[PDB]
Amino acid sequence: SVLQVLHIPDERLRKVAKPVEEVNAEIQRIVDDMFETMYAEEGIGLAATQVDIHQRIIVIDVSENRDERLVLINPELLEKSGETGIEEGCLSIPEQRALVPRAEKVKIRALDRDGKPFELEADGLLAICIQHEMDHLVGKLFMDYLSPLKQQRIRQKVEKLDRL
Ligand SMILES: [Zn+2]
Repeated sequence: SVLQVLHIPDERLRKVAKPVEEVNAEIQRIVDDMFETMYAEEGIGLAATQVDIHQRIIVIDVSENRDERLVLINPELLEKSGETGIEEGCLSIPEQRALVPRAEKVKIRALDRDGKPFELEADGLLAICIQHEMDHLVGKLFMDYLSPLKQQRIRQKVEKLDRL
């Protein structure tokens, strides 16, 4: 069911997620509830923190359709390398796009929604995306890598839309 995605001025967005002790049916309900909200909100990746569930659960799908669903439960960063930047956005940060320093390649390990351990070697957009989401699980926002002046402007610009 489409859940409410928290927007910028919200401390809940700055909460560090607590691990999934056991991926059970309830967890799998969540995973699915997320993918719906991501598709509804028309996003490419979403972290549990943005919908208030404070656990290390991340859903992604960088494919054109709804084909390649990617589930990251308890992700662990194994490697990084290189640097790149995309003018990226966030569903919790309405309409504000910005370039941010990111790794070029990244190697992770996590559990799928079945609870099985897997390993990924994302590069390119998928890398940029996994990195962006994982930050969420530690309450870290992309706008955090900006100058205080820009954070102010962003935050400020976003608020007006929220009252509208
Ligand atoms: Zn985001």
